[PDB]
Amino acid sequence: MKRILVVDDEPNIRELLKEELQEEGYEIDTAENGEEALKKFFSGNYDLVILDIEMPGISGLEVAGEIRKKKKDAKIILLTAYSHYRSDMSSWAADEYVVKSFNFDELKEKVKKLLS
Ligand code: BEF
Ligand SMILES: [Mg+2]
Repeated sequence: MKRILVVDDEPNIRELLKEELQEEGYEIDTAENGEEALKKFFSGNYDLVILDIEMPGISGLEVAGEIRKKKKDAKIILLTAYSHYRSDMSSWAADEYVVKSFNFDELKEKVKKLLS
């Protein structure tokens, strides 16, 4: 089994992502903000972290930078409603950047790719 930490400030979106990823065969933990995400990730043993960007408190881009710095081989997907940050250099900390879509096929492909 692979374990994924799903980080997003919107509870109904956390819930949706948790359901979608459970269907693909993964075990899912969640965090509601960046600080919680870092606490969970550093103390835990995740295969992949999926990170929203816009959240109250530190942004997902800040979180991605910290994970990359303290876990060199971490697998990180930025999953955000907004394509704005794709050309943001902070986004370079992540392995993949996915804009949220109601069709989850693309996110699932990128997940399967990183968990190879
Ligand atoms: F609030 Be996330 F960047 F869609
Ligand atoms: Mg958000």
